[PDB]
Amino acid sequence: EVETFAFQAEIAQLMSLIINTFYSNKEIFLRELISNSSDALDKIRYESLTDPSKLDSGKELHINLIPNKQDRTLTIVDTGIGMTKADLINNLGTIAKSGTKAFMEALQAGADISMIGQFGVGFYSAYLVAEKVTVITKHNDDEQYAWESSAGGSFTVRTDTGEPMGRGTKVILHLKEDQTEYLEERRIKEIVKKHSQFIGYPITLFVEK
Ligand SMILES: CCCN(C)S(=O)(=O)c1cc(-c2n[nH]c(=O)n2-c2ccccc2F)c(O)cc1O
Repeated sequence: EVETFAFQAEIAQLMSLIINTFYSNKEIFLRELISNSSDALDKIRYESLTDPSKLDSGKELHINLIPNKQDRTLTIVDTGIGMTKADLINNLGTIAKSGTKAFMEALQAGADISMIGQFGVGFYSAYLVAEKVTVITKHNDDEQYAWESSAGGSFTVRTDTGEPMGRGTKVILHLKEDQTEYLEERRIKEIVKKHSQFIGYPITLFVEK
């Protein structure tokens, strides 16, 4: 069963700003999502130092980048801590409130959209390139869930029926028709090169056959 929720007013406002502002430096989305994946990997690695059984769901700690030209999707997979149902519906939105409000105030004061990460709301930059975002996630303490939004003020959460992922998060970006450059190997490599040194986990780019 699928449940539909409204985004918090400030998040809905930020999403409409990101979608409707003319902004050509769209490549920032990839650095933001990789940074988030790295933070989720730090979380599970840290927890595993006091409880090694936290890695029973998978010991490999990495990030995979999977472009798919046929489906027009860019998938970012990590084996981080994952997210609970409470994270998806409430708690991430609550933690984001101050940063979202502060980021929109900064933008009105002439700040650049590339500053989004400095406000802890980097995820929403995915809407610069994606018409729809699907997030499949699995936390040790909960079931596997699918979160999805095409913006427009709402998102859905459902228990995922698909392939079990063990632990971690898969972000599926359904790219806008004019944003297919982010499916090119050379383009992905170029973007990641301005970021991989700060990432303490292997980033593997899957080459299409
Ligand atoms: C509903 C959208 C969720 N995203 C796709 S996300 O927030 O960008 C994002 C989240 C995680 C994630 N898993 N576990 C966890 O704690 N995090 C996390 C990391 C950083 C900040 C807040 C967070 F919860 C991830 O592994 C990759 C992501 O792209």
